[PDB]
Amino acid sequence: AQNPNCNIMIFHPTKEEFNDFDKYIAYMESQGAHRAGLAKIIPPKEWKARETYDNISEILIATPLQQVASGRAGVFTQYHKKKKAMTVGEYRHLANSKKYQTPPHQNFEDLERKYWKNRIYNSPIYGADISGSLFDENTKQWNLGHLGTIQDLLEKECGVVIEGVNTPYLYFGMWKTTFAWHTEDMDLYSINYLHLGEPKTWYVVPPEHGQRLERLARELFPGSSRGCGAFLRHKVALISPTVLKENGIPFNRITQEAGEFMVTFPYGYHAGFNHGFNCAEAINFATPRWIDYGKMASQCSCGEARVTFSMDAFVRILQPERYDLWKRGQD
Ligand SMILES: O=C(O)CNC(=O)C(=O)O
Ligand code: NI
Ligand SMILES: [Zn+2]
Repeated sequence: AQNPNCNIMIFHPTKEEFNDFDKYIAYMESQGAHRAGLAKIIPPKEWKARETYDNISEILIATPLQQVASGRAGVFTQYHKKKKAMTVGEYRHLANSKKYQTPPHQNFEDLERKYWKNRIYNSPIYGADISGSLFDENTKQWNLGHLGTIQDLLEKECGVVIEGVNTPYLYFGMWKTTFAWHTEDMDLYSINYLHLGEPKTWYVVPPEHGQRLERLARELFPGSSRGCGAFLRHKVALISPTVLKENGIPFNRITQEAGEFMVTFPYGYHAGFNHGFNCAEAINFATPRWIDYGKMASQCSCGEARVTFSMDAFVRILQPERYDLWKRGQD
């Protein structure tokens, strides 16, 4: 078996290899990449997402989110407080202000130490889940707005025709902005391109060990666990690498820099944080190997994990026994 220790693999496709997206995902998996839950893909030197980012300040962040933490430094939840709308230009200025800017630091490791020591004492503001794309329409390779759709994948694999669309989302981050431990909706893949700015550090649990993380989460957030059997779908819980190590949870970490793609694989739990002002684009996607994961994905029915209407068809077709209960949670 390839990659038995479930290490995060890094790929350097040639421009020829970068033509066929599906084929390269399958190639990465043939090398065991999926066992980590996360892979990095560095595009060939000839590739670019767009000409410049010189004209993006007028994008609107309609609902910036202030991420307010509760708990202890290594075990906390965060809730999102809605703030007034601001442009990306205004957001960038805010990110770079004395209140929110990245502190002096020696290297990525020093900054990581500072993040886990001090995150809970600040409330950074995130621009998340903004529908849109920053890929040039003429970018033909790994353009996250031009991928084959999950609906078409399901149709190709299972013969079912369903409603729904899936399009990319933009994320504007600043120092300490945080993404909580989660897998994707329906345990889909995700792909994330860091367009511009400071890095993003990722933590990931191998899919074959995801239930170990779930069991620890239930112990660490006991009230949340009683409220919902799948409460990590609420995307509010953080657990530090120190606490993961203390509890023997297998995981890996890696830092993504501007110009790099990350792919998360079905049922690969991940979390992380931004180093400073940046902009990422991400979208969910599927492959034939995903279908089994979609069938088995655990659902939140408590009402906290409201999702896109695109997910209705996924649950309806792949999980008909769970559909009624889940739909009650969505309404
Ligand atoms: O970048 C972020 O804030 C969160 N991204 C993801 O969880 C992802 O790409 O799957
Ligand atoms: Ni994700
Ligand atoms: Zn729930």
